[PDB]
Amino acid sequence: ARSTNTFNYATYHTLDEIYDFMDLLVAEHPQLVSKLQIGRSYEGRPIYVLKFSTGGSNRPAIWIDLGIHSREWITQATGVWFAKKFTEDYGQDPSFTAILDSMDIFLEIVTNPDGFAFTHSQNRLWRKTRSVTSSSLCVGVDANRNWDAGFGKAGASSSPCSETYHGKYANSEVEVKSIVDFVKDHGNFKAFLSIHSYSQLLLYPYGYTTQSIPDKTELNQVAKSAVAALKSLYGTSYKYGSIITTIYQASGGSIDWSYNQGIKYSFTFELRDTGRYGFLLPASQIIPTAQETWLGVLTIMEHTVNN
Repeated sequence: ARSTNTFNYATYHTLDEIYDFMDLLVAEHPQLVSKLQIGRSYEGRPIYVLKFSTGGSNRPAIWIDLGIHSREWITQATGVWFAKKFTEDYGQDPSFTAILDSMDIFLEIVTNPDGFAFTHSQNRLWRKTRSVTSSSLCVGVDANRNWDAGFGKAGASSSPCSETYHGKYANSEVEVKSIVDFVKDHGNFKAFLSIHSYSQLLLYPYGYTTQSIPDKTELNQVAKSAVAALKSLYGTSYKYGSIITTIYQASGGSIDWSYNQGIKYSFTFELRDTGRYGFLLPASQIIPTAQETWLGVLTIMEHTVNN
């Protein structure tokens, strides 16, 4: 509340609390972190990214997004913990220090603010954005099906009332298009990570086509290693593989888009648990979840800095 050291990380927060947290963090570490507004949501809420940097101009960067699906509260909660962690570990953790000294990290805690607000205000289990239209009384698009990657292919719904509705056209949702333009304009992203929940999976592309990516052996080995690191803390077991072989066909996904943009290290994490609580994971699981995912992510960043 008054300081990031006083913020309660072991609990779930509303949108305004998370946005206040960002300003506080910026205030305390003006030299490391900045807040950028890359757009406004459908209902007009600002869309913010925190930039963590030790300088340089256009350094190679790491993108991380959380909360694209609003009801996955463990993701926004993990995001706020990561933001604090970066500031704590810079200069104490040799590894993470080496990463920040040469690369920038861009963190989008609440990718879908309108749906997050709605999860607190009206329906805890809403997952889509809140865009509306004409030929339907139904609202919203599944933002992870709106990217320009096999857009409209099998693995998405064409019905507006579906929970997996892909939208009118690729990039129709402003929350997605804001990310697209920002990443394209930067052009120096080397890693793209999207965090969702639940199922305990670490996936790589693709989900829209059975075709194998050419970087399959390396991605798989990085995935393996990351999973091994994650499990190391609490023994949480993840499986890993390409989206389509692992889950099922799904089109218009984030990481398929990023990888096709030339961003090699593109992975999606599906956090705890495996179904016992599902979207409604207990607040007592926030910290342990965050701590173990951090080891997973750090592992991918380390490989990135190195390759």
